[PDB]
Amino acid sequence: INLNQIYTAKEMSERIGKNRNYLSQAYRNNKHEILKNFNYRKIGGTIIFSDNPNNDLSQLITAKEASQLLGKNDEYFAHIYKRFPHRLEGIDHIYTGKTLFLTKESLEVFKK
Ligand SMILES: [Br-]
Ligand SMILES: [Br-]
Ligand SMILES: [Pt+2]
Repeated sequence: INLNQIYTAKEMSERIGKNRNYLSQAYRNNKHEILKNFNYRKIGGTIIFSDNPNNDLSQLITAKEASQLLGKNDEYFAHIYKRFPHRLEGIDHIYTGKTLFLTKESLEVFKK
């Protein structure tokens, strides 16, 4: 997964020249004839898109889920990211749509 190619539905909507709510509308109103052309996935409360068809979005997990998997407070990774960002150097992550995301692989790297 290339985390430089990861956007919210609103940002992806602008990236394809449409109003900010275009993909959110397509999702809410089940316009699959539209949705089928995109690489996207529901991840937590965000619909995440990539303009790269090869990005495996199933690798992306919320920092909240990652925190819970480690047996920590929901805000464990969010807290560390805010105050001590160097701790996530070498750890694949992205903050977008006011949400921190890690990957399945980078969670494993973090544990080591
Ligand atoms: Br916090
Ligand atoms: Br905080
Ligand atoms: Pt905090």
